[PDB]
Amino acid sequence: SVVELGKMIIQETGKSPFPSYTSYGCFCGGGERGPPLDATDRCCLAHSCCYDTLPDCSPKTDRYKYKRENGEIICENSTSCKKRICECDKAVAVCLRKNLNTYNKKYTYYPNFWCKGDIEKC
Repeated sequence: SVVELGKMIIQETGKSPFPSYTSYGCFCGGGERGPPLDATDRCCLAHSCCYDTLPDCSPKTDRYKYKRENGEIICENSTSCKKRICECDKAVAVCLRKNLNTYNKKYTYYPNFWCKGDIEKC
């Protein structure tokens, strides 16, 4: 859920989802219209695409457990939805970290109605 996702994001990037990523570019916090503004925005695109393969779940409200062994995020659940959502969050947390050097503060609050390209799908 939002709790664990934020925990991962904070641990990987040093930034809090709000307000650093909740409205970033065209895809962070939600969005289907692109193109992505940069690598960070693409991480979010991938994250929503991930959540989209979880129709039987509630990604933002279903809690889950995870630990960190040898520095890596390890999703501890076997329970279907919990394990899947966790893998989706781990992926975005690490992606944002990998692309942290291009994070642009001018994109933090990018208007969503300024995103008028095609639907990226994934």
